[PDB]
Amino acid sequence: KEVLTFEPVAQDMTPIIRSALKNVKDKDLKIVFKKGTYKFLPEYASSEYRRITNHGNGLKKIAFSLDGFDSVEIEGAGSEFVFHGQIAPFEFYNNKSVKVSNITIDWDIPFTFVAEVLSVNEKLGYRDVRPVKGDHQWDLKGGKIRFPNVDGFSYNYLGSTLAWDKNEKRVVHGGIDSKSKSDDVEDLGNGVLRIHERLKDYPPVGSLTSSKGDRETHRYAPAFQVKNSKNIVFDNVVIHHALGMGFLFEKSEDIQILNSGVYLRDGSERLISTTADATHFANCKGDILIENSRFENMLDDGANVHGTYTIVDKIIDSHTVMVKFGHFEQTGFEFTGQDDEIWFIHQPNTKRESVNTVESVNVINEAYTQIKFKNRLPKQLAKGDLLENKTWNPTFTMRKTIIKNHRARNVVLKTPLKTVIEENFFSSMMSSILFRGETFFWYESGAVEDVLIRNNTFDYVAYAGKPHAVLNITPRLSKSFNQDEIYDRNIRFENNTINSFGNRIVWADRVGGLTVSGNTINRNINQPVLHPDSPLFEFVNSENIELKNNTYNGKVQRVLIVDDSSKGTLIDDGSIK
Amino acid sequence: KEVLTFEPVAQDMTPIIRSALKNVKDKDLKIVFKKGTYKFLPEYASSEYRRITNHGNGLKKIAFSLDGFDSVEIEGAGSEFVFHGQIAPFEFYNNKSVKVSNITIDWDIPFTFVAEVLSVNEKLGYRDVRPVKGDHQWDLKGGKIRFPNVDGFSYNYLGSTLAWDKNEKRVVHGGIDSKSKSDDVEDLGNGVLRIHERLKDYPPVGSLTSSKGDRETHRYAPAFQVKNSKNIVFDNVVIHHALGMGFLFEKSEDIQILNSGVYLRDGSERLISTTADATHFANCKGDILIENSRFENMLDDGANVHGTYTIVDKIIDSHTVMVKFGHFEQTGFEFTGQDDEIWFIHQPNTKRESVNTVESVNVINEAYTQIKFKNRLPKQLAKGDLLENKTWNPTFTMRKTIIKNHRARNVVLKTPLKTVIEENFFSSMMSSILFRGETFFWYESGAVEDVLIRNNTFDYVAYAGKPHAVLNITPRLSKSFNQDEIYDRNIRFENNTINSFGNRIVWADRVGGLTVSGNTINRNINQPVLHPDSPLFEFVNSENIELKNNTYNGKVQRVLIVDDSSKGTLIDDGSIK
Ligand SMILES: O=S(=O)(O)OC[C@H]1O[C@@H](O)[C@H](O)[C@@H](O)[C@H]1O
Ligand SMILES: O=S(=O)(O)OC[C@H]1O[C@@H](O)[C@H](O)[C@@H](O)[C@H]1O
Ligand SMILES: O=S(=O)(O)OC[C@H]1O[C@@H](O)[C@H](O)[C@@H](O)[C@H]1O
Ligand SMILES: O=S(=O)(O)OC[C@H]1O[C@@H](O)[C@H](O)[C@@H](O)[C@H]1O
Ligand SMILES: O=S(=O)(O)OC[C@H]1O[C@H](O)[C@H](O)[C@@H](O)[C@H]1O
Ligand SMILES: O=S(=O)(O)OC[C@H]1O[C@H](O)[C@H](O)[C@@H](O)[C@H]1O
Ligand SMILES: [Ca+2]
Ligand SMILES: [Ca+2]
Ligand SMILES: [Cl-]
Ligand SMILES: [Cl-]
Ligand SMILES: [Cl-]
Ligand SMILES: [Cl-]
Ligand SMILES: [Cl-]
Ligand SMILES: [Cl-]
Ligand SMILES: [Cl-]
Ligand SMILES: [Cl-]
Ligand SMILES: [Cl-]
Repeated sequence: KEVLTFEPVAQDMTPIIRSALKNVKDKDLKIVFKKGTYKFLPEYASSEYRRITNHGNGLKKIAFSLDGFDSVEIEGAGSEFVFHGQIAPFEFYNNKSVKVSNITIDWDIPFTFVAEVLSVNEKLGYRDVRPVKGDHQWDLKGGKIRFPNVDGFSYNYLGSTLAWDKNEKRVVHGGIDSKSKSDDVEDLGNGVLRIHERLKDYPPVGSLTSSKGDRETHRYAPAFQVKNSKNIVFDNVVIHHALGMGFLFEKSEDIQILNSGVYLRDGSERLISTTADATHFANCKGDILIENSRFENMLDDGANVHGTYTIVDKIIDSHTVMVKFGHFEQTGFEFTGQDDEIWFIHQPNTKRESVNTVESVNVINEAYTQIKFKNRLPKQLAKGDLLENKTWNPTFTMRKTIIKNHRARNVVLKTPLKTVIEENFFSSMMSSILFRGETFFWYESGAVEDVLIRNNTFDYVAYAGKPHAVLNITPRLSKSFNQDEIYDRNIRFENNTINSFGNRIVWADRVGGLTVSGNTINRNINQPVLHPDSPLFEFVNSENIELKNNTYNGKVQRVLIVDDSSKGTLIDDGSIK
Repeated sequence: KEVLTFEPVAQDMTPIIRSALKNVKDKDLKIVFKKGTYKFLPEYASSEYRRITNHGNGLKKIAFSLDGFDSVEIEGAGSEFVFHGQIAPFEFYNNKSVKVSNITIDWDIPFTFVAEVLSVNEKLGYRDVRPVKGDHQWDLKGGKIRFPNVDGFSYNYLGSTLAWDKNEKRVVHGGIDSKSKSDDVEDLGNGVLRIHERLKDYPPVGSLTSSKGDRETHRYAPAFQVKNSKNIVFDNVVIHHALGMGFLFEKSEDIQILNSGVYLRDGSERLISTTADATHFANCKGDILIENSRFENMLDDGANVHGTYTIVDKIIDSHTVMVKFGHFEQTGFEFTGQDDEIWFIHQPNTKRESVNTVESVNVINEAYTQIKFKNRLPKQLAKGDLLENKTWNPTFTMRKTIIKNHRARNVVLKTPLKTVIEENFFSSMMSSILFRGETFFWYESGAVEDVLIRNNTFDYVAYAGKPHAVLNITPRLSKSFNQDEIYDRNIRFENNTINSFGNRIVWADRVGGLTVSGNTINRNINQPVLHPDSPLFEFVNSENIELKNNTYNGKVQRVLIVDDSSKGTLIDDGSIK
């Protein structure tokens, strides 16, 4: 067992870490840092071609690459790690045990453009904005904005842009994503820019807008990528920025994120923490626990636990099928391997039909995978059918955790195994708890079968411009499949408190077995309804729904919309009427 | 020794080759095709991250990847291989012997946009063009041209654009490169498009323009990439298209290109053959022979034999130095290795100062290489000095070859070893025989020391809109170095015939030992002089130049310009007065 110790010796710690990690030989490593501030530049970092699910693949500069250990552990002792430019801070591949603790991650210059809206001229199609300085960086050239200008890198456009409350640093009431692609930007002097372009949705005067650049390059790497690993514990790890997601796990098992978080630095002038998901779990297995953590100000969801749907491309022989990934940021994924159990899904029926066990895999390229199964394939397997990995699904628990003031859904749940969401505090621009099995664009699997959402506080939820709900069960399945079959099952939503401004509470589509019980809804938020006459509850194409012992306080609101087939099995004790 | 034989079995030969080549196990392989037309798609091709000098690195789809053979041979028996989309047709890595023969290479849809210029409006900034159809592909979407729209790929803009003579399929007289970046293209009906943008140089009406797309993605891969191989023979191999160079060799030894070529298919509607260099030799050694070949209609040089200049970044210790690549398409190059001899060049002096021998190499990333030498480094080695690889330089012979009707220089010569250019037919838009050691942008090495250019025919040379010459000796060295030191040496230009229209014959800068003798210049080409009062010969900052027994026939032309220091050692027998 090797033990490496480090101190803040050089202005760029990357070469020192790079050299030490290269000479490691033992399969058990522990790295200790003396409490201090360490800066890492990518210039002299190791570079490898990497495959990163739900990010862009490519050549990456990597600061910490820990591959193949029996156990590897990083003790930050409260240090702060400052990164620079396009770099992947941490990669843990192929480790039988991983622990990182007591560390703060941040960048020296964020990959964002943040500006206060001074005025909007919709008639002439421009807006005037004052860019936030702090440690943001940008300039003008060619009549357009360039940012962040780090190591010679600049985005082409501001890209997808969102309006935030300047004081609360949360998304504005009614906020809608707006794509900025302006070729015409003037310096008006005194630090004011005039951005010429017509927008479908302009930002409100006085708000701060965020921009994270071009869709095709701004998912560079998460702060942590864990691949093919086991027994992973993050403890007192705080992320202030990343060029992608915060904690990303692929094909890994038994994960704990404890007393950790993704949020803004107290007193800073930052608006965005991670530019994508705070936490993300792609085809993991074993157990996942998020406890005592805090996720704020990301530009995407707080958590997404899900697997991959691959698409049957052709049948090779009686035991061998070739599948394809469906979304461009899934290519390069390690879908399966020897001894995995796999579900077959046959058009046009959305359900898991049968199970088989993988004998071997021939990865053809990053898009196509040839899988040979131990048992004969189903006779009805056809091109366009789906494979879902059955082995690589986790149990999932989130408790005593805060998720608020960010862009997107708080919690996105797609595992078929036991899921517990309890004793959390939630506040979400979009839906708070969202279910979306997806075979249309994202190809993310996860018809659920056992989910308990209880004793949480939902405060200020679903204030986006587009319609959302506190609990939103909404699969989006390819038109090659029937659109009215039961998908998710056995969801319980018990004893939560919802502070509301008139938003939807539950929207359920194709759920079989949904209990909404013991909840208190407090219409006590002074903000305007953005979708008039939205019911508290709406159910379409579902079965065995029960409303029980809920309470509504405040100005009246439409309670129920239910279609005829769901009404047939709706138990409703009239708790709210 | 394995022998694989194939026949035109399926619409897509890629899977059959992929599977067969994956199961080869002997170190001696021969692949035989029955004479026919074979088509290869990238969809199911193997994908690997590849490093390709003077191209862009990244994930490549690869049809033939032959790695590590004692001997590998491909016998095409006159077959035609048709490729499709973004694919690398052939890769030969780490092979002790390579032979390819009797094969024609082409694409089903070229990655070019070609159009006849119908009208130009310089006041309003537009041009009307009719796209050539043939097997070109393109459309309009978002108000601009998309091409080639193959497997979902399209360039952003037309990119680097050049005008050609419709009937000769060569660059127009006075042709100049023009960047096309037009956001506004409309269909005027009748197969005519209007391209809105202001150009510094407009194409002439009646000319065909070629466009090859965005600078940053159009160097995808050469038709052939040969890396770390030796004893390589191409014989009767013809290339009609590639997404890059035709024959590219890196760190390879003893190469012959015999009875081969890069040119347009007779009777086709193509204008461009390869979108980059026909042949290219990056830090090869041993001998290179090009004989009885034919290179036409490329969008870059016919041949460039050259090495790499790396830049000293850091002195690590008494024996170890870290260098950096200078041009962005050189990163990932394999600069050196154990037992290589290396030249050191110390600012501000351009000359090779001392030699050392490499003990080991520690590749840090694609930009930075750490080199440990067997002997102590020079005391005066400093950041910004250069290393040149001394071992990896070849002898070079081109004979009985035709190079004409393409964009750029015919032959670019940067090896220090014996070079012979004889009995060829050259016609060139730019300079025909060009010398450019380059430590400013391209970082390409070789001050030459022994070059013989004799018994060639130069017919219609240097008709570009910018000034060039039949023989052009023009280093381009960083301002960190003295700008008036002798660089190239011992160049002889003997017994050639030049049909001229008034162009320069010799422009020489910083040569020591130049002989121009026995040449016949016939002013017999009916084309306008574009650079008036250009002398036949011009020498600056050179030594030991001799004009001897030359003859000029036709309308009078200024003969000589020479600075005072070159005049001091110029021998001129007045044969051209
Ligand atoms: O993101 S991954 O592609 O899985 O990275 C792991 C791989 O990195 C690649 O760059 C290497 O060439 C492979 O040997 C392998 O180690
Ligand atoms: O990550 S994004 O760039 O916003 O993805 C864009 C996509 O969003 C999806 O919800 C739509 O179904 C797609 O048709 C596409 O518009
Ligand atoms: O262009 S090169 O980088 O030299 O290619 C050779 C390499 O390809 C990479 O994709 C592999 O991970 C390496 O194992 C090696 O095979
Ligand atoms: O082939 S290209 O890469 O588009 O050429 C662009 C380059 O041309 C060179 O001659 C210039 O000196 C460089 O400064 C650079 O602009
Ligand atoms: O189908 S979903 O509506 O849940 O969207 C899936 C999508 O959610 C987030 O945008 C992530 O950043 C993406 O990588 C992807 O997981
Ligand atoms: O310094 S030079 O003027 O000879 O230019 C070097 C340059 O020449 C061609 O453009 C090649 O395609 C490039 O890869 C590069 O070799
Ligand atoms: Ca990816
Ligand atoms: Ca390259
Ligand atoms: Cl190292
Ligand atoms: Cl900077
Ligand atoms: Cl920010
Ligand atoms: Cl692929
Ligand atoms: Cl219904
Ligand atoms: Cl295969
Ligand atoms: Cl196509
Ligand atoms: Cl063409
Ligand atoms: Cl690099």
